Amino acid sequence: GSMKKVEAIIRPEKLEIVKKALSDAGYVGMTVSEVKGRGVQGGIVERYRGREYIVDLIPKVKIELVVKEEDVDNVIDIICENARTGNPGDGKIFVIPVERVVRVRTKEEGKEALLEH
Amino acid sequence: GSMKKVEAIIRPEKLEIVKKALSDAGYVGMTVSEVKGRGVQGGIVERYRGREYIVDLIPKVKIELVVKEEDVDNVIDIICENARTGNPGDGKIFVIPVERVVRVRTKEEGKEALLEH
Amino acid sequence: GSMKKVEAIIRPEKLEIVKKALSDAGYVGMTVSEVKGRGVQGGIVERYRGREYIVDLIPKVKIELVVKEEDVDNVIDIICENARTGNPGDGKIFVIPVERVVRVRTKEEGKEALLEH
Ligand SMILES: Nc1ncnc2c1ncn2[C@@H]1O[C@H](COP(=O)(O)OP(=O)(O)OP(=O)(O)O)[C@@H](O)[C@H]1O
Ligand SMILES: Nc1ncnc2c1ncn2[C@@H]1O[C@H](COP(=O)(O)OP(=O)(O)OP(=O)(O)O)[C@@H](O)[C@H]1O
Ligand SMILES: Nc1ncnc2c1ncn2[C@@H]1O[C@H](COP(=O)(O)OP(=O)(O)OP(=O)(O)O)[C@@H](O)[C@H]1O
Ligand SMILES: [Cl-]
Ligand SMILES: [Cl-]
Ligand SMILES: [Cl-]
Ligand SMILES: [Cl-]
Ligand SMILES: [Mg+2]
Ligand SMILES: [Mg+2]
Ligand SMILES: [Mg+2]
Repeated sequence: GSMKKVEAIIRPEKLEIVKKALSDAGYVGMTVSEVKGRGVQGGIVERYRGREYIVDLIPKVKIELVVKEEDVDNVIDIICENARTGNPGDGKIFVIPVERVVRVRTKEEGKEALLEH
Repeated sequence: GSMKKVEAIIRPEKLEIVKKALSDAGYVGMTVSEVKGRGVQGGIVERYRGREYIVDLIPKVKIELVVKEEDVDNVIDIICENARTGNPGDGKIFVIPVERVVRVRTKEEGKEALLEH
Repeated sequence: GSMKKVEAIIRPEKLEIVKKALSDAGYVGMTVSEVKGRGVQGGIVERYRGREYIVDLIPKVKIELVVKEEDVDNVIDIICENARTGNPGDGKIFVIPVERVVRVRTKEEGKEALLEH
């Protein structure tokens, strides 16, 4: 059993609901960073606070959740269901392998470093 | 696949040139974060906005681009050519495996999640 | 052999002592970011500046160091020794594979891109 990092870039105003939904499902641990970004070119022009970010990078938030591999699909599904709005700019999710996890306080590793105690 | 995350740490004043050159080559999707860092020991001491940084962490920008593996060399070439100044502190690039990519709005995955409209 | 990213999330007040202990041991290259986070549910409720945090995320610092795989254990040891306090919230470390490293100034790839010249 391996571990994975789910790295989701989502709208800043979706952070609270996504983190509630993840938490309600038992995926509590997460790290969040303020970022700016753009997605693919073309199609409907992205709007943020009232029509149009044609050239500049748009505020987003990055959520990183390290989970057991078997939980990745669950986590992605919860993020997409709760983050989406139907407009361009809703977000993108990347899954990255994590070879080791260590809890700083105790030097526990692996599965136990991810478990409620 | 496969997909890769190109994570480049560059000078803050090189964001605009690098973003434009990447865009002009088709690499539009990107996530940008403000960071501070140090590189290897040695090199002329870095100044930044008038202040010398003999020991302290220096402002940088992190750019993250998830791309098809076959595009990584092109992305690297573009970043190096446009980010460089010839002085120590120009940056460093890390290539990290990505096992899955999902577009939030549509649940599209893989190559389709990187494709332009 | 291979290269790894050590991604450590620690308390903001521990940045100074942890970075100095790393650089004293030769692990000078690092990228630092401001983040917020939470760990696992249960047990003692995390406190920060005089209040409990449960729904709300707590300020942390992320330190990213790309090192040789054979340096990871020592890096993790230094971080844990210096970052720990024994209270909930001390931190978590993730080890992520890095397939390629490139120095922007020179285009050097691999082992040399982590070394003083
Ligand atoms: N290939 C990528 N690499 C890195 N970050 C990306 C990439 N694609 C998107 N992002 C990040 O995700 C954010 C949201 O992207 P966005 O929702 O516009 O994706 P999209 O692929 O254009 O899909 P949509 O058509 O739904 O907009 C961007 O602002 C950026 O921060
Ligand atoms: N091994 C590393 N791990 C994490 N981040 C690093 C590492 N090396 C460099 N960085 C980041 O890249 C930034 C730029 O590094 P820098 O350009 O000084 O690299 P260098 O290896 O010292 O090459 P140069 O000789 O051109 O200075 C740093 O300030 C830091 O943010
Ligand atoms: N599974 C995870 N995924 C992503 N980030 C995490 C995860 N768990 C913890 N973090 C990050 O590490 C920080 C510190 O977590 P914390 O020290 O509370 O871990 P813990 O597992 O609850 O251990 P402790 O019992 O020692 O508190 C969090 O605020 C968050 O930034
Ligand atoms: Cl000291
Ligand atoms: Cl290890
Ligand atoms: Cl990563
Ligand atoms: Cl280095
Ligand atoms: Mg888009
Ligand atoms: Mg340097
Ligand atoms: Mg905790």
